[PDB]
Amino acid sequence: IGGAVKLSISYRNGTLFIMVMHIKDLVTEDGADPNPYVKTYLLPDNHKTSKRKTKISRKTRNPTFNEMLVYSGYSKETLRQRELQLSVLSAESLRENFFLGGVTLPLKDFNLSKETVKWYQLTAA
Repeated sequence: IGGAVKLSISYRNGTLFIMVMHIKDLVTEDGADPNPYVKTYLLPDNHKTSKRKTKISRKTRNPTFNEMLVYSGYSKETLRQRELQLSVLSAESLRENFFLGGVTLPLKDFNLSKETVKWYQLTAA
């Protein structure tokens, strides 16, 4: 577990925008290059509908995604009662997908009237 993810987070027209830009310095226990993708949830997830994820970036510890994850139909009031749970996992075809690191971000901490671009350190459980 290690590394850091750069995100751009904003809100416009009743929609939350999470831009996954890139990740640096992912590590694996056995030293082989992972196949990272990013998955996010908005928690708590009453209806169990909030999974979003990026494409897989293959064979790299420093993936660039520049992908936008979109959450529609939420008011800021509701969002301030949610946390964004971000996971980085390796896509594996011959073994279980495994956890490379994550970060949980209470959305109340953001100024959702502007765009916030920032680096976040990835951690364990």
